[PDB]
Amino acid sequence: SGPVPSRARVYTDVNTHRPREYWDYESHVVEWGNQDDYQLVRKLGRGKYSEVFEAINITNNEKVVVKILKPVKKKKIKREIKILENLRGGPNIITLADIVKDPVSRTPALVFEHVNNTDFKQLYQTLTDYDIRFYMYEILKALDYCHSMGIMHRDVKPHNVMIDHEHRKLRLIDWGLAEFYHPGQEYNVRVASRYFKGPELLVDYQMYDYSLDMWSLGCMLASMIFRKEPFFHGHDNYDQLVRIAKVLGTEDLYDYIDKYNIELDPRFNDILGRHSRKRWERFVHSENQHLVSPEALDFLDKLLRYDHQSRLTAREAMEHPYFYTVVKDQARMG
Ligand SMILES: COc1cc(/C=N/n2c(SC)nnc2-c2ccccc2)c(Br)cc1O
Ligand code: NA
Repeated sequence: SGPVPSRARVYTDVNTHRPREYWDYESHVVEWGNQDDYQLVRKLGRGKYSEVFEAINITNNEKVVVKILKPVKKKKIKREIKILENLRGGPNIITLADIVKDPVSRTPALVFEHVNNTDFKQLYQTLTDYDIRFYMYEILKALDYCHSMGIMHRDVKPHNVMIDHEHRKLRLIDWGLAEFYHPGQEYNVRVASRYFKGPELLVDYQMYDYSLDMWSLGCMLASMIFRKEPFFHGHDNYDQLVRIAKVLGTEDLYDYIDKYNIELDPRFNDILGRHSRKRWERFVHSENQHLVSPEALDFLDKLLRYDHQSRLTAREAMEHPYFYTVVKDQARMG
């Protein structure tokens, strides 16, 4: 009475059909650049796994971003490097420019192209309906590409989407939680930011796939169009699913649990309670209505589904009428 298995609807066997060297990152041998090409300029941020700096390549005066890794097992480092190398050149995928050994920490430092990212407060006060559709389409191009390349991102969230708005430029960053998809594999559910975790994670269903990313993207869409970031604000992982259930309802949650024969802690049912499915229109107000259309709500509804198998793929999402004006704009002679 374990759960029912699951496999991706699309891109199921991408890695099955590639040479072992493509996905066997433990066998990757790093070739190191020269740290002395780069001078750190300003610390940007501190995380659990890395410290991030703006830097200059002193041989050409170009800005770059350096992520100095905290000490961790080679295998994790090799996984992120391999993924970044595999995906390099893909649409809106951050470009890994170099890999060096930091001369102070003696840990690897990943050197990326620089994105002049627009501060949050400004984007929040100025993004139009069209801007949201455009950037959503550009994220989807990155996700379709990485999924088609056999990789799940597993940390889609606003902080990992860099936007240089004056150049209409976006990059999906932080590939440190990314992993190769292999059908039938049980993955670690301790991925993604609390607020962007899919229901599969929250009920400990380990045989997930690319569709996790599409849940996370739907949480981003709702936060953007309804002007509430994060949209589903739980105080821990259990309460995260409660906050989802208060919107999607408990009927469809229990139908999902039943479909996959998922067992919940009796206390979990308790806090989940019983909730009607709410209309998306309930979240529309005078301060966000300019960003909301029936197309946006129809699209959001097809991303934010309990059942991972029933979510749109990235390519299906790109064909949604919500993006018709973006597709037109981009159909250019050049
Ligand atoms: C953490 O993984 C990554 C971070 C960044 C940059 N991050 N970042 C920037 S890029 C110009 N600007 N602010 C931050 C930032 C990072 C961590 C905490 C706070 C801010 C890049 Br290019 C690639 C990564 O794989
Ligand atoms: Na240096």
